[PDB]
Amino acid sequence: VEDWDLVQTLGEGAYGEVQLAVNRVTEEAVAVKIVDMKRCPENIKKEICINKMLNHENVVKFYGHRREGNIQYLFLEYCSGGELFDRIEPDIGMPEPDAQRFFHQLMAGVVYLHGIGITHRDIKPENLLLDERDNLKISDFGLATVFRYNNRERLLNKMCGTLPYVAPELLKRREFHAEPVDVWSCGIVLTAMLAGELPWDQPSDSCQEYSDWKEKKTYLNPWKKIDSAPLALLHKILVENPSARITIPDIKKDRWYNKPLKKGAKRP
Ligand SMILES: C[C@@H](O)CNc1ncnc2[nH]c(-c3ccccc3)c(-c3ccccc3)c12
Repeated sequence: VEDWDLVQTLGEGAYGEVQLAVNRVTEEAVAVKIVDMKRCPENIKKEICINKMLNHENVVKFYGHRREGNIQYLFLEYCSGGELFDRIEPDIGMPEPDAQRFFHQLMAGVVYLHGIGITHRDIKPENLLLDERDNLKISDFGLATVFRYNNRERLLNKMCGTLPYVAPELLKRREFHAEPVDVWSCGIVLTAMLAGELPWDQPSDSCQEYSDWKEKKTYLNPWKKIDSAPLALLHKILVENPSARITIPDIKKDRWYNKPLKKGAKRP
């Protein structure tokens, strides 16, 4: 019931590689993130320890781990749908109703995380996995960390993530709040789903495309493909000052967020 055959190598992280793992008698398929700590006892010890806390429907479940000398094995909910990256066609994005549905589920997980005091720190379509019913699942807590413990917030100073999805305060300020950095990356994800392209390489004044966004030139490419209603949400999310930036409770009160677009399940 636990003799796990490694059926087919499924993907490849920078740290190691994932394999599909189907059981003998039950056939319960799981994902097995495999990382050689030599090829450490801390960077992956924090990923497991955060994972042990996490239990949400929009967060890749963590089943267990095993030590195995040098290599560590992370046993995680299998998402047969793959990445949300592959449901975004270049230069178009995806149907607006699918975007809104994925965004509702992205906010649900991110709220949950922020409630248990942790921040993902690297939200992007590659780390957002769909299951078999296409439900979204926040993946990879390798860069995640505690920003709140015993009801006291601590600020972040470690710079990390992916440059196009990273918030501007991450580059300028010495220290910053965690939650608005996640909101920013979620707003970049919305842009990708609706436009099929990333707006810029990084939110730095040395980047022309970021300065054009700050000048409200929404006649240029990423933003011209979008639509007033969702674009107005992105206007409230992609605000340079993280204090002025919209918070998740207020994203839930947004017009487009609560605009009805998508039907129910076909014959279910
Ligand atoms: C840190 C982990 O959560 C990432 N791995 C997964 N974990 C749980 N479920 C997963 N499903 C996939 C997947 C990859 C490609 C096709 C279908 C599924 C994967 C997957 C996706 C991309 C690369 C490697 C594995 C996956």
